[PDB]
Amino acid sequence: IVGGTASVRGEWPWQVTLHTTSPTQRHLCGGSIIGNQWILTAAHCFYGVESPKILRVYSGILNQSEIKEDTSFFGVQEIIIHDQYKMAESGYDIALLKLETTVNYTDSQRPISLPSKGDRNVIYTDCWVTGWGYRKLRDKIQNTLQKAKIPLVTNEECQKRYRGHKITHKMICAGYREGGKDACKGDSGGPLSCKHNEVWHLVGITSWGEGCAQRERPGVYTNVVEYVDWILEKTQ
Ligand SMILES: [O-][n+]1cc(-c2c(-n3cnnn3)ccc(Cl)c2F)ccc1[C@@H](CC1CC1)n1cc(-c2c(F)cncc2Cl)cn1
Repeated sequence: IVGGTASVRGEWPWQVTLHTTSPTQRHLCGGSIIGNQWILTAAHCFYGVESPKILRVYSGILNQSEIKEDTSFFGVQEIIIHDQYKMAESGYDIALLKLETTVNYTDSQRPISLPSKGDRNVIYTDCWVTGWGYRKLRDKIQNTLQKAKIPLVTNEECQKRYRGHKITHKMICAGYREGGKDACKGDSGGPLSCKHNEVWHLVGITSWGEGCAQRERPGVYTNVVEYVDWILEKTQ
């Protein structure tokens, strides 16, 4: 996260850190708890992941340094990538992780709601991006989960900033015209979380952008409301 600040324990309890263990253990992507056995993340995360065997899902983590050899994690039973996914910039950047067992929800590990049926024309004005990613283009993965408030951009404006890409209704963009706050390397797969009527909704999945927090180059997120039917089909 560029231009963000440290979170405190329990502040984003749907946020998980997805680790790979091949050839060594490290943070790979963010993700969001959406059900007791379900994580929503980005399809692009699994480029070069040979199978679910090497994945570990950690919940309730504030600092990456908390994770040691006896820290409990969830195994991944299945990776479900959208059938039309080809590359992040061309959309369909969405994946479900089915966990091997059910998360018991606690103060540190909680689900986030999907965008609600009948909220298609809500204007979300309280949106946040969170993650352990770089604070700038050439940086490092952060120990403490970071947060930043970022405004949504219309798809019309976003397309004008990305005339070499097809910005579709299945994407949502977010960023300041002057730049300075954005996701960056290591944040992808995590949530764009928006609060409406004091309930948090998983509005976006951190996906791609040109650079990090550059002027007039918003971050691009998978528009989760356009995939609710797909999510419900796979999770039922
Ligand atoms: O995370 N992430 C974020 C953006 C992004 C950008 N960026 C544009 N240029 N950089 N970021 C801008 C806006 C938005 Cl919304 C974005 F989602 C683009 C790509 C990525 C991911 C893909 C990769 C998982 C498949 N990634 C993670 C690392 C990485 C690393 F480098 C060092 N150690 C550990 C890690 Cl996991 C590198 N890439």
